[PDB]
Order: sequence, then C-alpha cells, then structure tokens
Amino acid sequence: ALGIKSCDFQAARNNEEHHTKALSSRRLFVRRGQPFTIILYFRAPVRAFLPALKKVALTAQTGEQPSKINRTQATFPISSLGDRKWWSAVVEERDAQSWTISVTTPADAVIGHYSLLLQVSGRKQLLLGQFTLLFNPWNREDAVFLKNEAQRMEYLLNQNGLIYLGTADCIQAESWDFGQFEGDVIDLSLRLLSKDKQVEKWSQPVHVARVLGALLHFLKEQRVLPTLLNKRRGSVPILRQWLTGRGRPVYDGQAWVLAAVACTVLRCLGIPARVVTTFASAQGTGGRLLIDEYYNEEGLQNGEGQRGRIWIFQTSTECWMTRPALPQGYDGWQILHPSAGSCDLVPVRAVKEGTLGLTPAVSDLFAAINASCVVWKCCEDGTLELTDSNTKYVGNNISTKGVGSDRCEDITQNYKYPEGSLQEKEVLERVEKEKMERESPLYLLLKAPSSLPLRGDAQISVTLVNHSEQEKAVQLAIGVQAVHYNGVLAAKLWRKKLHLTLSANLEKIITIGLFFSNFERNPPENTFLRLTAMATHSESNLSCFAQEDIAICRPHLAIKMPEKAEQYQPLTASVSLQNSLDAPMEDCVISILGRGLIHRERSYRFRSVWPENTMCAKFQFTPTHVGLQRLTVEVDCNMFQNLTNYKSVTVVAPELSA
Repeated sequence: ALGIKSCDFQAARNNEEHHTKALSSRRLFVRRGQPFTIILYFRAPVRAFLPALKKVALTAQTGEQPSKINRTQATFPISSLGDRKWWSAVVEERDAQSWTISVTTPADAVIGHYSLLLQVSGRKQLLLGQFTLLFNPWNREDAVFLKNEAQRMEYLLNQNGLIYLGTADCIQAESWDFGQFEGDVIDLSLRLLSKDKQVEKWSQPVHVARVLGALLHFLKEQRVLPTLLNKRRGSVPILRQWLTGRGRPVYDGQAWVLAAVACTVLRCLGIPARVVTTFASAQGTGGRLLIDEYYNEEGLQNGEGQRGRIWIFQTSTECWMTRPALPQGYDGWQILHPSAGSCDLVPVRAVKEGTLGLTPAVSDLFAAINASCVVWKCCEDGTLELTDSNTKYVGNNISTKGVGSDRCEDITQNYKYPEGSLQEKEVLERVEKEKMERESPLYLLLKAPSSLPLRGDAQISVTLVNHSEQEKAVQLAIGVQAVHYNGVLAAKLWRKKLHLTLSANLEKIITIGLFFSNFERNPPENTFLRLTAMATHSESNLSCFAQEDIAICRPHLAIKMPEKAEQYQPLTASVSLQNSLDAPMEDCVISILGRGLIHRERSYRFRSVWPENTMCAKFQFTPTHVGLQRLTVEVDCNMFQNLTNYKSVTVVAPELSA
C-alpha cells in the first residue's frame, strides 16, 4: 500500500536555492551541506502516516563500487530525528498522496554523481533519480566556505572573467568566457577526476584540486602544439579539445590558457578560483634565485634562451579553501603549482613569508618572484664578461579580476613585501641562510615608453654619465628584439650603433626614434619588444647595460552601448575603430558574441578602412537573459587579428504589466 508513482526532484527550485541554476533547470545540482526538497508521489492514498514512515528508508550512492567505509554510500531513515548535519530526510508537508521531503547531505560529503534509492521494508530498492553533489562555498562548515557573497559570486558564479596579459607597465585585459556552467563541463570535470582512484578523498577540496591540476597540466603538455591559430573562445572549447582530441588545438604561444582552464574546472565543482597574472616571472630556476641572461656586443641575444628565463608574464590558478593538514593559519588562497607529474597547493602566505618546507613547491614559487637577474656580455672572442646591468625586478603587478567589476585588482602585496623594506629584508636573509646551510665610471640610464603603437612611432632616451676625469670614447649598441610571452626569443628587429665622446663629469642624453618602419621584419603576433642598451668604453672590460620590455599597442576598439537594457527588447551597440596604422585595413571582419546576449557568435564583413579613417559599425540584438551580461567584439584584418574588446550591460526584466 506504499507503492511509489513518481518522485519530483524539483530541479529548478533547488538549483536556484543551491546557486546551480546556471547549470540547468532540469537536472538536480546541489551543493553539499545544504538541504534540498524532493516530492515523493504514491500510487494510492497513504492511510497511516507513521507506520509508512517507519517502513521507508533512503540510500544515496556515488561511484561504481559504493560503500560505507569509502563514504560513498549512506542509508538513512525519513524522520524528524535525522542528523541534519549528516545524510538525513524529513517530511515537511504531506498530502494524502504525496510527501514533500527535505534531504540534507554532510558538509564533507564526497562530490560527484549520486543515485537516490528508496527502500520500503520487505521490498526491493527503487531508484528515485540522480543528482550531482558539489562543493558548497555558501556553507559555513564547508572547507571551501567563502565569507562574502560578493566574493562567492565573483569567484564561483561569474562565467565572464578577465585574463590580464601584456607587460607590467602595459596590462591588457582579455575578456575570457570561463563557461564553468556550460552543460557538459561538469560531466567532463567529473570524468577527468574519475582517473583518480582515491574516491574517498574526493570530499577534500585540496585533493581534488591537486589531482585536477596535475591531470590538466599533463593534458596541456600532451595537447598544446608547437607554433586563426590564436583565436580563443574561452576555457570550454579548450577543455573539450584536451579531453577528446576533437576541436581546434591550442598552440604553445597561448600555453598560459592552462591557468584559465583549471579555473573553469574548479569553479564548476564548487571550489572558488581566480586566474592570477604575474609579470616578469622567473621561471625554470628550480628554486635558484639567479637568472643568467646572455647578450652579444650588439645588445641582442643569439640563442632561443636559457632554461631559467624571466617570462614577460605567467598565469596561475589560485583556489580558495582551508588547509586542515597544514599548520594552523594557512587557510585561504592556495596557488596550484604543477611540476612537469604532480601538482602542489601552496598557501599564498607561505610564498610571501618564504616558508620553504611547508610544501615542496614553495621554493620554486618564491624564486619566481624574488630571483635576481645577472647579465653577461658574449664577446666574439668567446669571452663571457660580467656586465653592470640595471636592476630587472621580477614579480611585478600581480593582477587579477576585481570583485563585482571589470576593474583590475593588484594583489602583489599578498605575495611579496615592499622592495627594500625591513620585512622583505628579513625574509630574504632567512631564505638565503636556509639555502646556504642546505648547500663603473660610466652610468647608463634607459628611458622608454611602456608601449609602442602598432606600425607606429616612439621615442627612447639614453642618459650616459661619465664619472671619470678623462673624457670617454663610448660605443653604444641599441637592440630591439622580439620575445614571446614565455621569454623565448622570436626575432631580431632593429640594431643601432652610436660612437660618442663624453666630456668628463658631463651627463649626456641621446634621444632615439624607435619606428616600426625601421624594423628588419614585422614582429610575430603576440610578441613583445625587448629593448636593450649596451655602453662599452675603451678597455675597461665592463659594460653598462639596460633593458626594458615594451608592449605593442593596437588601435582601440571602442564599444558604445547603453548601460542598462530591458529583456526581450532590441538593443543597439556601435563599434568604432580608428585606423592609426600606415596602410589600409583589408579583409575586415568583426565578430560579436556574449552569453545571454547572442546565441554563439555572429561575424560580419566591414569595408576596408584607409589610414586615418574610422570604422563605425552598428549592431542590433535583443538580450533574452536577465542579469549582468557582457558583449565581446573581435576585429580581424590583414594588419592585425584577434583584436578584442568588451562592454558590460545590465539586462532588466520587463516592467510588470497585465
């Protein structure tokens, strides 16, 4: 008399309550430690409620070999006496033909695909349905608990992120579609996690993050090809291609996408995450705090590069969680650090305080933002002379997306003390001590702009100061080379050789025009300009050296759109682009996209734009999803490709009427 007709999991309402509505309105996605409501329907009216309640139990199971000892199987009754901090179920409302049941799960539940079964006493099991269980940053007792609602929305719910590329002095924000709530991303993430056979550990955010970081780094190494090829559409297509091998591969010039991809996967599983960009990052030193750079007498570099190089920038995934297995006080932001393999989670604080030994990867991360650069001059004779070089600072302008805005947040102070400060002094001395125990007349100043306009012009200055009593015959070599984001030399562009005489104790300023038209060849796309100056005097055996990184600045893509918009109404956005280049823009394509605004994307062809002329193209579209949406516009032409910009708009529901 207790037969079951159907069970409604109320996916829409529960997903709204559990902040998973972006995933689906049909499949039940719930976050652990928080109750969700189901409705059990009976084939016939239920006469006696209490005996029927005594007759029914529920079973949750996850995995292929569920068991209690693995905590992948929980059997619990349906009663008001159930442990609400554990698996439990209680009837809240009851009609003669149905029970509204509130089901809780423990705050440390194993995440993944779960089956819910109902056992009537002296009867065979009945599958009620399936649900997916995720980490819960909204629950105080969860290891991934986030204090702030704004932080939860930014680091877990926002699918429209910003990845900061460029150079420390010229930071370019690229709109990125994390897409963590795309339909198949959760399934892909859980299938990837299934490669780890320690399912009982899946209740631990630290273990899940470590496993997924290692697996994603392995996939990146296997799938990213050696060098449009640079046209990106967010994390989700990359994840699909990496896991299936189908789709457009990513090439090494954009290997930094790994940090974004990880951020997607974590975010889909309920682990708050953010992508952090570190500019001038000393990669490949193996904990050593010295970087050797080698230049020839023209101020240029001959080889592709050393193993230890100062990358123009490096992306990293930070994830939020407690660290129960570490000494107290390391809860909060953790850095995922793969090692060519296995991945380590490093509390950001440990990097700041130089706590080398807390985790294996602390030393490498600390060296990445604390190493010192030594410059060597390579002589044609073969002599490898030491050089008096300008200080090349590492770990600059550590940047991430700000909370509740499209603004850039600098978080450098979380990773490092101010240069020259007492605290930095103490940390550096302690680290130097640990490593030790375990194991001129001319002054040159280089002034350059932070950016060089595409096919444009710039001015650079070299101040040479002679401290000798004798006037000096100086040879000044100036070199402009192309370098990839990861510090790999790309192309020698320009070289200049001045022969100057400096009067004793007299400063002298040489102004030099840095013009694209003088380059021996166009810089490869996504490269930066390494500018070098090398002054050598007579036979002193020592040469002054200065270097700078310059970003290439492309024409600004202005987007003009209303700040607010009404759902289900037309909305116009005008895109303007001024051709500041020296040649016409041909093969002109403009693509528009954005989640909740445009289904997939739309590409249009606009007319060729002569130099000093302006494109002004208007697009009309109807937003259909309420909320803070983003329009992304991408321009391609024969002069430049993948020139992206974005603009946010708040779509409001229609005014209530009859």
